[PDB]
Amino acid sequence: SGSGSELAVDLYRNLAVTGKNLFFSPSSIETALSMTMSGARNRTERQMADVMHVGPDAMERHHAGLASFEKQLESIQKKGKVTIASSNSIWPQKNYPLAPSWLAQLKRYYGTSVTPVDYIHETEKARIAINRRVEKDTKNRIRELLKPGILDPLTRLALVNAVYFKGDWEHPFNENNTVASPFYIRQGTTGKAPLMRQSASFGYGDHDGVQVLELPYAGKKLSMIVVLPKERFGLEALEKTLTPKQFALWTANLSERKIEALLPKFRTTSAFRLDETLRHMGMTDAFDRNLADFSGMVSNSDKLYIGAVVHKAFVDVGEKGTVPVFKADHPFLFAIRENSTGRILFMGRISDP
Ligand SMILES: [Zn+2]
Ligand SMILES: [Zn+2]
Ligand SMILES: [Zn+2]
Ligand SMILES: [Zn+2]
Repeated sequence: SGSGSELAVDLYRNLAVTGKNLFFSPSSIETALSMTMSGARNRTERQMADVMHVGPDAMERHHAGLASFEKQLESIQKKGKVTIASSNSIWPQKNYPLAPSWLAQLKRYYGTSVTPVDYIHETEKARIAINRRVEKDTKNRIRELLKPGILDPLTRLALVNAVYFKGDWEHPFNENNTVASPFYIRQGTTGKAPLMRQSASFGYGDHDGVQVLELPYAGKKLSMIVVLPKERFGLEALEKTLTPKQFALWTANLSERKIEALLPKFRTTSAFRLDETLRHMGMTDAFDRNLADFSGMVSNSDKLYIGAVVHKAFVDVGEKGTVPVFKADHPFLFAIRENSTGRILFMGRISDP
């Protein structure tokens, strides 16, 4: 229940691996797929629409909603209390005439820069061109995103997106309260993480098998949602049951309450070639040269198909900012949510900080 939340949960369940951290942006993936879907036709388009849960007649509404979300993100970055270093771009093969209607559709709903590159003859300089745009967009935070081997002379279309995030809390942790503590990874394996501690008014929900804690970032326009299994190693069973409605229930029961919160500080990164994942989720024609219908992209019978989808996300969680116990010292799920729309900017899991 909520825009983009169904794709976010689907993505989460396809990307979470046991014993392994996770951090990704469902909204940036969705934006990249939606920019591409606007040029898809016939069965290619319907598969992508099904994957993103866009009902029929609802396509334009879907793009507009992502456009207005992007404007809300820009408005939040301007307050200076969070960092969202983002890059989201699409890279067609050079010298394929592109349809004006697609580019118009791209400018009115995304305002993105499409710079074609010659994969056939200049694969390596295409790799360098793509890596340099990402470095420029992310203020040098995401460097040499594409390694040699992703692109080849048979690539015709690449979706590249990356995001760096960190934010100031509304309620800062005092560093003098942070203590390196055991972090239980699995039954017989215990690690170490610095546990930040404070007692403050947080969004809080009690449920059958989890506690849920909402920690707002400064300004209260974004919030971190931490879903903490009550059983020490209960995350996996919880992820198995995870549905969009369940996640909506966890985020709809968040009234303010003073909570003694213990949250590890951590940095974590995920980098994904998402092609196979997206095939599993039902987006198959788009990656098949013999089947993809991207005729909405071209004006002169050229054949585009998705050859690579690359996503990298980085998060930094620390103390900086300005009763029940919530002690996140065992594997948990978390998400960063935009509070005006409810949209999920990031999801992740911490199994081994
Ligand atoms: Zn679904
Ligand atoms: Zn569904
Ligand atoms: Zn508060
Ligand atoms: Zn597979």
